[PDB]
Amino acid sequence: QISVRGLAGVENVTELKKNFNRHLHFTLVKDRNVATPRDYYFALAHTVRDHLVGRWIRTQQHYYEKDPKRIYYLSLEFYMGRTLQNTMVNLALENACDEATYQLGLDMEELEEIEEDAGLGNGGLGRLAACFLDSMATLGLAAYGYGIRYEFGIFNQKICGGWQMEEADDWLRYGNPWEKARPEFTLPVHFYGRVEHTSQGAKWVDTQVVLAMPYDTPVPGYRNNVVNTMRLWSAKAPNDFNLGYIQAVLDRNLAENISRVLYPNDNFFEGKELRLKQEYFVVAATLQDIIRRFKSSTNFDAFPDKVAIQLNDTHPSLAIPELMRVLVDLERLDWDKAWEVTVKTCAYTNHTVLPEALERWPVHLLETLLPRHLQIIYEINQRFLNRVAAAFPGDVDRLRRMSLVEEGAVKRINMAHLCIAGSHAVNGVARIHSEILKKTIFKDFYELEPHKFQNKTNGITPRRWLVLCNPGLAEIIAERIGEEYISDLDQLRKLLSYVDDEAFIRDVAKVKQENKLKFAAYLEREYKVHINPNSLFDVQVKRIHEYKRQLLNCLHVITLYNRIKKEPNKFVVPRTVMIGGKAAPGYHMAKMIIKLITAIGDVVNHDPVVGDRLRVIFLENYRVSLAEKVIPAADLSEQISTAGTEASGTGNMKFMLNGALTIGTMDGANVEMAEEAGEENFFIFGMRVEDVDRLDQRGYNAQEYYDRIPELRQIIEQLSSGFFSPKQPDLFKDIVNMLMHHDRFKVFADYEEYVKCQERVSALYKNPREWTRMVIRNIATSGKFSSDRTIAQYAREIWGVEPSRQRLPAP
Amino acid sequence: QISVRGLAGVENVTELKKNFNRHLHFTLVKDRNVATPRDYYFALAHTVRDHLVGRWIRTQQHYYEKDPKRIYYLSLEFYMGRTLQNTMVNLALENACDEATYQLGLDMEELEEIEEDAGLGNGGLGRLAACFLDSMATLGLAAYGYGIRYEFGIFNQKICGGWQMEEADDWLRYGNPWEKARPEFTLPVHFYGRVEHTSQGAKWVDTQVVLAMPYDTPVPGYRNNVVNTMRLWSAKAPNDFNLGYIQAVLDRNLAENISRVLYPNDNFFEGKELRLKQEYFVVAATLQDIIRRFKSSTNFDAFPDKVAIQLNDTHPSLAIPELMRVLVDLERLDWDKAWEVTVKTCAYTNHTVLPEALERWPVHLLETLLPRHLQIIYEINQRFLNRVAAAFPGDVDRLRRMSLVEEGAVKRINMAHLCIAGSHAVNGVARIHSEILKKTIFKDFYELEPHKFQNKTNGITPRRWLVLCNPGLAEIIAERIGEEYISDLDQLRKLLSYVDDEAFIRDVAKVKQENKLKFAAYLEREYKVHINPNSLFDVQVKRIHEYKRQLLNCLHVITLYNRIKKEPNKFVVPRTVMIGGKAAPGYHMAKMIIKLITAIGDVVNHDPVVGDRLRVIFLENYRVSLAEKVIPAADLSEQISTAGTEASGTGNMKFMLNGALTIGTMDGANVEMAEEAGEENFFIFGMRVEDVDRLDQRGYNAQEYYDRIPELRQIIEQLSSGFFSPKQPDLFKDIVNMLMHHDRFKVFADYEEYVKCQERVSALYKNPREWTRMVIRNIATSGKFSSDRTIAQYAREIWGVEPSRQRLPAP
Ligand SMILES: OC[C@H]1O[C@@H](NC(=S)N/N=C/c2cccc(Cl)c2)[C@H](O)[C@@H](O)[C@@H]1O
Ligand SMILES: OC[C@H]1O[C@@H](NC(=S)N/N=C/c2cccc(Cl)c2)[C@H](O)[C@@H](O)[C@@H]1O
Ligand SMILES: OC[C@H]1O[C@@H](NC(=S)N/N=C/c2cccc(Cl)c2)[C@H](O)[C@@H](O)[C@@H]1O
Ligand SMILES: OC[C@H]1O[C@@H](NC(=S)N/N=C/c2cccc(Cl)c2)[C@H](O)[C@@H](O)[C@@H]1O
Repeated sequence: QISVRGLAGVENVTELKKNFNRHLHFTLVKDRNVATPRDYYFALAHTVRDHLVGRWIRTQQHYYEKDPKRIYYLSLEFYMGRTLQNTMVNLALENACDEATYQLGLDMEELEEIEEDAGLGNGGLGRLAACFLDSMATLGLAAYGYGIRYEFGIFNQKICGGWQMEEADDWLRYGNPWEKARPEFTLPVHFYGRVEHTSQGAKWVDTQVVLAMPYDTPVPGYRNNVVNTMRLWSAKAPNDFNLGYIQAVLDRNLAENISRVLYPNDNFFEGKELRLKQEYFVVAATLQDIIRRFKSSTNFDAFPDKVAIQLNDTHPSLAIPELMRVLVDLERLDWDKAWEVTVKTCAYTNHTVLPEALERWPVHLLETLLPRHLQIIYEINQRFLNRVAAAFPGDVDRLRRMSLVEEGAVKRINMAHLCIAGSHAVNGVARIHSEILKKTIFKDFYELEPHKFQNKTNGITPRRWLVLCNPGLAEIIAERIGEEYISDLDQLRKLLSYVDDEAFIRDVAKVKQENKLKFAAYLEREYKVHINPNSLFDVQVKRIHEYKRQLLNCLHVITLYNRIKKEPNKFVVPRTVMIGGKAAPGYHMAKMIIKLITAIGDVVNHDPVVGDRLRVIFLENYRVSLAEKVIPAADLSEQISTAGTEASGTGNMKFMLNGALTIGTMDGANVEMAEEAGEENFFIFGMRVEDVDRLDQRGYNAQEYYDRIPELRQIIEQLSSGFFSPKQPDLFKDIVNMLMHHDRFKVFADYEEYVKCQERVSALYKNPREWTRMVIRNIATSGKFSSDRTIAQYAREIWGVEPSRQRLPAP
Repeated sequence: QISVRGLAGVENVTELKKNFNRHLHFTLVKDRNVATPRDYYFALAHTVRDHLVGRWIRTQQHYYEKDPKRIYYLSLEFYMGRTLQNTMVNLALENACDEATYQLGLDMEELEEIEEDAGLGNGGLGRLAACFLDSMATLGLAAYGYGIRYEFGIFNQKICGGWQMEEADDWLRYGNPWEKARPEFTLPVHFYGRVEHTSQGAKWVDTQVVLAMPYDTPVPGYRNNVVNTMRLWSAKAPNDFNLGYIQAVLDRNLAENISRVLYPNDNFFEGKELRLKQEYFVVAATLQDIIRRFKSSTNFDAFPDKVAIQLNDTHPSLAIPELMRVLVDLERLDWDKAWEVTVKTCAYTNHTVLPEALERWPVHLLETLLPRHLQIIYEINQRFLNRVAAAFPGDVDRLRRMSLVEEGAVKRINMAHLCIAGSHAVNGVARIHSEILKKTIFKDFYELEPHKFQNKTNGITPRRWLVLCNPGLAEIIAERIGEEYISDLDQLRKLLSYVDDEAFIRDVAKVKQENKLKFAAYLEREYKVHINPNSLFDVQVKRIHEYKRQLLNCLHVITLYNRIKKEPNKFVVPRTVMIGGKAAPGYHMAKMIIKLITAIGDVVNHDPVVGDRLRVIFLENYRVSLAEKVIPAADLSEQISTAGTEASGTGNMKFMLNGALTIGTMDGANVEMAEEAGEENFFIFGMRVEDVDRLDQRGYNAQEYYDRIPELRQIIEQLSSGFFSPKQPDLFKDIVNMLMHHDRFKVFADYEEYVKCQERVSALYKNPREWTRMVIRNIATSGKFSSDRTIAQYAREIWGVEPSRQRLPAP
């Protein structure tokens, strides 16, 4: 049907049909009379997966023969979403499968909807790991993702009476066709025990053993025949475990709980023993696998030439003392050589500056669980602080600030400090974020070792986030500039030549309208909600957090409602305001914010005077597959975090690529997006980081804003008095109290500028030609935000490897 | 190579080779350079399993179109063993696969050894269910086995310092190719709650819900293209289960524990809540599935014409009140009609007379777990006792004896009484056992309803237990009489014509020698033990129980050792005495018996004066795959239970079919075996049931035997003084004490007769021609003991259906 989806040759279509029927019969044990739509999905999944096998075997064979430097990306989160369409895209099978299924009397898009998301992450950090794997395969790097195979991923969100309810994400229930169990590579992981000192060094003894069983998932590059591996570990009890008899068998669950469930906190640290066990489990199993593969190439001098380990935040920070443990205790290297190898091998990426998100593990936990690692950490700290002392003699406060060991009621280990000491490179994830790291939280470390600090601005893969989710846009672009841009996104700059092209303008606007129509229909069908597709689609989707300021959005929504009620017969640009995102289960304020949003909808959506000029919808169960639907449909992207709080953002980049304009603060990657597009093509408002700092110095007084802004006062009085909760008049008192007395994120301080900026958005939307021309200018300058660019920079500046766009031989 | 293993045609071999290579590549993601022997097993398993698919689909399609009466065999145990060879045998693929793998450079027998036993049973009862499924498929019955898919089957037994250690049987670790998950047929099972009475009857409310997910395993008939289904249920928590957040997800294990592990007690009742939950789980899920299938054919009058439910012991006895519950509470039938339907649908098989093996559930357990079922049971009891009262007016003690409710400290429900009341047929499993049921434990019930009581003597499948495990014997038989005997075992009578045939005599003896050589080699390789293959192979393999009298065997072994030591230079027929079997983990005396056996071996096997004239070996981890190896190798089968205690035995039949002679008491099926073969062709000894009864009446005094038999006195003095445990002189005091003061099974009473009978065995073994002629007379009369005969009798006399030997069309 459309060109970028590849060829549908008669030989291919005939073959796909044959193999689909073979799988339905032999694999699924069904015939067409009893087969359910789920059976059809599986038959198609197996048919497509068959095409990966040869390429996967020969990619891995290739790395063995050429022995390149291998990259190991360690993460506790890989937010993969669905795999079927992505695989078809990367193998150029989409049109062929579409035709083959059509001839079998099936709708492929209907089959695609059956697949469960692999929701093995919370939000931005987990999704970044996924985009990164796609880019590493597309750039021909010998890369492996290593993580945990959670039995339960991020919970499914249900909204009941306007409140979030959590439901277990039992994603493996029907079996996962996109994994291959590798029980032959099962490895032991050790916990507890004690340290014994012998004539020849320390020994870690009397440990409990949990087995780590690997499951491999293929990661196909874009049409280059490369298939890399994501290896995820599952926890298994040994067979002699706890071995009255019945209870011993039932108690195997205690060991196996390690890989049971993903912790649902993003940007918040909870010091629970189970989480610590998860972090060590992935690290211990992975490092053994890395060392085994390296030996199959005695002398660890060449280890850093053949191995790079990337730590995705501090979650796998135990890699540093674990590598030391293996090199010193097991391989018998001297400390200084082991340390040199470790530093040159490891690099660390920081993803946040919020103090409550930093991992600070109580010493007593590490003492019981990982006694040898605590000893190694103490030694690392002593030698590091000896270096600080020599560089800054007499500066005793620097010594306390820089220590890996934090003093207080409970002694804690600062894992970020451990990562900096033990890594040759430390990076932030957007220019402003990386600068903040050097000037504030890690200032002391930057002064000691300035060469370690780098920036690597985040990106997204334009395979999933354009070709897959927005084929209509991909196609109209391809018609003008060809297909090369899909793996060289900078080519989108060529679209600047078409900004005055009447045909292109019409086509861009038409694709958006179609996307909005499709999404308005998705809403009615699956959620029985009725929206006006002619309205401006105003979208804020991301995890619910005070710093992300969904609350500021709420205030604007109520302002618009109040203005309409004040002057009902005045024209306003119609809007559909969509907010979605999950709240961490224990985060009370985030749960209240969801309830507020739905409560506002309850009032606004049923007011006869408003009509269809304003609708407020909460998008339930926001996840990767939902993002793929809503992002192409959006007109306005809300990126409104308080300046200095969103490290990068990546949702922002997705909207830019897909033809929405952005309203945002100068925070995270927004800064670089505005710089790429031109500030005149962006809706910037609000305090800069410097303004926030000024306000903090004299002190933030919310009352001042309340006193000076009558429209703001009205809203607060409506919230307090029970206008949005007539049955429970005091329901939102916690929210009002926080805003008035305890607001870390200065919601009121940006209110006036935000509302004014929103007026300017409405003005532009009244002029479809000019709206669309600004859109073209955004899409045309989105090239920098490809994760291909990001990964090429990691490769050259951190890992010491060259990317390659060259094809591997096919069959 | 050998004829009974089928044809190896060039087309077939070429095709098998192609598909084997396809599976290694696409299914296993391996090539020949990295493939392990386990990979090769799986490639072969998938290749063979592909051949089942068409036959399985069309068998089930056939039953849907013809709508025959369906047979549902409910069991908590299905002791299946390995599946690969059995499938090849039944599909006539053995020689073709042997050739195909040979040409690929592989040894198929080596690949077969990789498969794990499906050890979903304890011993005889579980293995009977397995033989039954094979026979039902071979006889073309529309039969389904229903059970539980235990994550852990019977434990693997390790012997450490002569003591049994238990290890978890993690049989699903590598994945099970012989199952297909059917999550689309998942059903809810209810627990706890309370009963509410409305204007229109009772309602069971406020229940907790566990999901039952079915897994289907094919059961192929012997070369008739029939493939029946064994459906096993797995426990799954609902997604909203317990739904701080982390703990709620981890607590899903509590629901899912229902299908985690097989209870390892055979012939012993333990009233644990988890076991009760297992029993209801299988019953509730199965009955829903049965009813659903029946409705897909309003009026339940025809239910018993279309449905038979066979209860394998009392373990699924809750089927009776569950059927009533559904018919009365959900379908709104009147009580009397529901009861008529229930009785006509259900039949019950009893497998033991030991009082400690009978299920007697405490009322307080049923009250909490299954409140509605307890009410139904009370009502069943009231109406039943009203019938007893009318038949036997004034007989108040009969009323107390026959009640389903037992009085005492704790009120209990007698499940066997429930089964008799609610079934149209009750059978024992050998003639003597069925007679004992009528004369003793169920005498009162037999007097009330004599028509309900039947006998169905047990059998074994001659596919697994001859063709599969003993191809050499199967072949020499086939050479004389053709192949028809494999599904018509009575044809073995034709071998009586060959009892004087010198060629046949030589061939029978040669096959035994080869089997013994192969087993003597298996022992050296896997267990580093050295046995003389010229010795008489004296074998007792079965679960360890006092009633089975492994202890009597021990006494004979020590007698032989003592006699040798007394007259070292006298000739004795050399013996290898092999004992094996698992002890239930909580059965202390059975654990001591294992320790005694190994302790005797420790003395006997290292005494230079004995040489190779006597060896005592404990066979570790006795299970189905081990039985397939040892049984063909045996010369003498030990079946030495106290008369009246072994309901049938089935191991006895296996040895008979495979060319061993039997030393045994007139107990269980031994009686019918001796009757078939002729008592002159059997080594019968010891008390009959009548003699045991006489002894009980005057009282059993072990001291009398000790006082009168000097050889027995010596043995007891050796045990007591520490001759067999020099470091722990008192180790066996518990055993001595039991024998002397508390022996329920009268070990001493049969000692003299046993020893004398063993002398007669040795005498015959000195004459190879006459030994072998008696063997031929045993094999020739083993036909009655085919489970094909057993199932044909169930079919005609209980289920009301005709067996069919006719082929279904192939492809
Ligand atoms: O279908 C359910 C089961 O599938 C199994 N996969 C098998 S047998 N082959 N895969 C082959 C294959 C081939 C190409 C790509 C990939 Cl990604 C896999 C998995 O090991 C198991 O964990 C899972 O439960
Ligand atoms: O770099 C990718 C993205 O990373 C996000 N960080 C996230 S989701 N961290 N989760 C941290 C976390 C997660 C679990 C536990 C703990 Cl203790 C911390 C940033 O907020 C976002 O600006 C950026 O675009
Ligand atoms: O290989 C491991 C997995 O295999 C799956 N089987 C699948 S996908 N097809 N089977 C087809 C089939 C075909 C013929 C006979 C039989 Cl018996 C099965 C099982 O559902 C799953 O529980 C198991 O873990
Ligand atoms: O009919 C087949 C065989 O059945 C055997 N019975 C066995 S293994 N019962 N287990 C009963 C059992 C098992 C678990 C729990 C409880 Cl509470 C009882 C008989 O002992 C044997 O003579 C006969 O040949």
